[PDB]
Amino acid sequence: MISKEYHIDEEVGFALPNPQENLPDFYNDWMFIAKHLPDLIESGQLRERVEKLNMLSIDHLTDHKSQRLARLVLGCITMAYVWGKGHGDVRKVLPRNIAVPYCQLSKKLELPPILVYADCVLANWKKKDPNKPLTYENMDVLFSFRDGDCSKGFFLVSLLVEIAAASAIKVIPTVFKAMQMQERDTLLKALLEIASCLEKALQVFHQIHDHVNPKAFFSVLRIYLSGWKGNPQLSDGLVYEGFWEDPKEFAGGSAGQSSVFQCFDVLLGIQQTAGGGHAAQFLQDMRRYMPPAHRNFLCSLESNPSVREFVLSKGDAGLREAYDACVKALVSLRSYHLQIVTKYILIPASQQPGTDLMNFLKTVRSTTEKSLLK
Ligand SMILES: O=C(Nc1ccc(F)cc1)C1(c2ccc(-c3nc4ccccc4[nH]3)cc2)COC1
Repeated sequence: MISKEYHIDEEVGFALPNPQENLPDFYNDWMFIAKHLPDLIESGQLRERVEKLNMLSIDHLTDHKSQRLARLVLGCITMAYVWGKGHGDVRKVLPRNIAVPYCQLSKKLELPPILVYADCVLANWKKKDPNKPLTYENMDVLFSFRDGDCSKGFFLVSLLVEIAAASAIKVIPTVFKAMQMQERDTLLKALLEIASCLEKALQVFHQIHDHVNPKAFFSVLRIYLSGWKGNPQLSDGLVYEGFWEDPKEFAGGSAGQSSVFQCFDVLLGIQQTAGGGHAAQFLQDMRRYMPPAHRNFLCSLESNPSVREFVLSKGDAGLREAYDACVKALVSLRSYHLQIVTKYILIPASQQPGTDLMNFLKTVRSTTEKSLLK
């Protein structure tokens, strides 16, 4: 079994298990804004409301789940504040009453002060009926940006794919134990189980089409997920008033921030972070946007011996076939992600009166393809 210091759940993997819905009474003003963002943004009172807030201390957020919920709340409020209605009217300064606690909370949890995958996917969910299981139909997001933004579809299908891949994560100890104990059959069985889980996760990914519209995603939700690293809209970055004097650059939300998105490439010796190129640079940089325990987990995978070298060293077709089943499943996940970017970003952008993500993902897939053994 995996160590508890890495904070990986048996059921939900890297996702935050049963995350908190309500902050303590001290932070009701935060929850008031975050709960009614679709109304407050559209009616144009979001920015005024945030500007009229008091600066609240973070010290009454005691346990982890409360601190994580606050990050989700504050993060969503920040993106709403920065982008507004999402028509290129941009706030270059985040006010100190929201900025100081958000940055202090961000420092405490070891994350950048900006909405990340961990917030808006891994912590942004609840069961409807606790007695019923984890499916889209028994689930809901805590927070959304606008009405008809498809944040439920986008975030929950991402979360279900995250949870699907969790079935493989618990096999990882078996993979490393088998190698040190030279248990070839156990290793073979283990790799096949990883491939089966990654095959299943692709099927779970298909739900994206059922619950997300292309035009809605591109025009509405994409803008709210955008950050301010290399963005012309905030050239110099955002100002966190009363915390840093100069503006600071931080990247927006990305599937690259998912620990699952990276960990299997690490496990299988696919050197995605090698090359010296933009893609490798990106994947490495996004480990800082993961929770500390998860970026430590990716580190300990890298520190363990190579599964690829072990398979190659044995002159074993079955082990190679099983290894390739995992590689093949990842290739299918990259290809499918590419189909999503085409449908949800490229085509809606052409209908406007994209590419860097395609090229990024094509490199990621190409590195995965070239790691096949047969
Ligand atoms: O962009 C996504 N989500 C997202 C992005 C930003 C954000 F702030 C919040 C959510 C989508 C997505 C893309 C790739 C994966 C994925 N999981 C993998 C596991 C293993 C290997 C390859 C994987 N790709 C999962 C979800 C959901 O529509 C595309």
